[PDB]
Amino acid sequence: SHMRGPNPTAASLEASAGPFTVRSFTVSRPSGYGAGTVYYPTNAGGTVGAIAIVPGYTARQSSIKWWGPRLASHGFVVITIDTNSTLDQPDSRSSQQMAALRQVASLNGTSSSPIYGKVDTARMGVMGWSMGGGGSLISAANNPSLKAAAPQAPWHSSTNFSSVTVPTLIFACENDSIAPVNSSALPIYDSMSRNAKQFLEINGGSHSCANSGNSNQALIGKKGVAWMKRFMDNDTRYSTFACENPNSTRVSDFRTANCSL
Repeated sequence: SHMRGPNPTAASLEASAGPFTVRSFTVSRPSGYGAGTVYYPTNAGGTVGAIAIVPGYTARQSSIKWWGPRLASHGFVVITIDTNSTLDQPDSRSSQQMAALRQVASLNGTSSSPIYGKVDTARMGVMGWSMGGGGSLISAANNPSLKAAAPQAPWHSSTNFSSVTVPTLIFACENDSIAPVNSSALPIYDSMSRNAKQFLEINGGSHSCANSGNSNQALIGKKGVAWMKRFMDNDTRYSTFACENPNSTRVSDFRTANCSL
């Protein structure tokens, strides 16, 4: 286990900001992806894990940026990327997501970089929106040593992610008409039999229901932070919040499996 920070509460995880000061920078020379912004804790008190976040088709860091400080303020290094092309497909997005985790591990060794020695490069996670969510699930299938995945409103050309052993939380948006839940997020969820998994559907949500500026940053943030802390840090203080079925009119559907209390 890698327990950092105080015992969480629902209200503290629903807050905009965790207990650590977040600083960030723009990656000078991106290696294998378009552009990156690294968010990191100054305060942590030990090495933190790293999470790479990828947007959807046509989209940029703006769509996913709110996760940077939301996670980093709880004890993570977060890299948000722009892809080489805004029109990159999920497999390319997965390659670039893993290239961003690689460059974070490089900057962990770069005496100049503000994140030298801050990363347990053995503790990494993947997130992303739509085709960047499908790319997160491809990253998890290809790299089972990843500790967690938390894609939002995912889309891929195949819904069969049966090889995934990585603890996977899928944020779904009930009224998604871009990647509908019944043909995308739910079949993807249903395919995984080998892992801790969870499915959280946002009541009334459009395809952007987990993007920067959304009307559920309390609940969605609580669940992303809790899932990453539980599985990236093996922090069982977070089992209650990671496995909980939220009592919320904001949630239209909840499913979970292999999520031990």
